[PDB]
Amino acid sequence: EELTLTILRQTGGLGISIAGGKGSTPYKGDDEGIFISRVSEEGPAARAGVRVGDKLLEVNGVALQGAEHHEAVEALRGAGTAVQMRVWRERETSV
Repeated sequence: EELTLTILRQTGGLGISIAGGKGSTPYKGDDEGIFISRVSEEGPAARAGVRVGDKLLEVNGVALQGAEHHEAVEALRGAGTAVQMRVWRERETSV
């Protein structure tokens, strides 16, 4: 379930969108944290192995637990030309 991925920034950005964070509308009901809600199909994050629904645990070694949305966005924008992402990925979802 845990993966470390490295995304090479391009002109368009990192090729992801994020949702969630403390005080924001959650990405899913049972978790208020930061999630990758969109991955550009032909983009840098997709190439690095990022997938939709990944929970974003760290950016360049900094933990996002308890983080607000705005601070997570800033971390990604300020992460440089290569961005290390640590994620939690569900193999399957129980319903």
